[PDB]
Amino acid sequence: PYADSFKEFTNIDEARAWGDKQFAKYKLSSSEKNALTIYTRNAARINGPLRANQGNTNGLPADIRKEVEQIDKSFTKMQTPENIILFRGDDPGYLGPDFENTILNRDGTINKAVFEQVKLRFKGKDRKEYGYISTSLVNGSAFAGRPIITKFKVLDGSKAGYIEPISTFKGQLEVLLPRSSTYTISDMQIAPNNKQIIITALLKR
Repeated sequence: PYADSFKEFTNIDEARAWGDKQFAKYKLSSSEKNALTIYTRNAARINGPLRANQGNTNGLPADIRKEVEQIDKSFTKMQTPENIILFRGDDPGYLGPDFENTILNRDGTINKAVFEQVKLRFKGKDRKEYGYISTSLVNGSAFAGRPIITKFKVLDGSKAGYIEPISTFKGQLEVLLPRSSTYTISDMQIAPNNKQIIITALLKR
């Protein structure tokens, strides 16, 4: 199914219109919207505890737990209506402590010998993320200077919500993926500019 087509938005306005139309169709509850807004204000407040507890909600402080329950509930309403590509920018920390401080050369270029170790470790393997995954419909300026760009191939019907309208931030075309999402890193490449790693991820539906 990952060999099928995936819509990749490049036009900020077509993207914003499509997403705005999707968001209206979800009919989220006031409580779901509130929880999503809280998530956008400080995602790490929720993702951090999720990661520490490997998705075990019993280990979250009560307020965080309740917020996670509402966001999870919000996903019963949010699915993508078509195969789509979602983009995400990440810092080296995404690759783990073994690579966090070694993947970039002092000038910001990708350390090639280290990249080879990164590929070995991750390429062709599944990765499970315990926090929610924030993405964008567009590979925009919001990702300026991020050394890692992931392009997720998300299949029609997969839980995913265009949440940009209720975000505390602007012009980001934000799409959220459920917590405990699994994806296959199908490829990893160094960008032509030599300052970014591009990850091709196949999101498990």
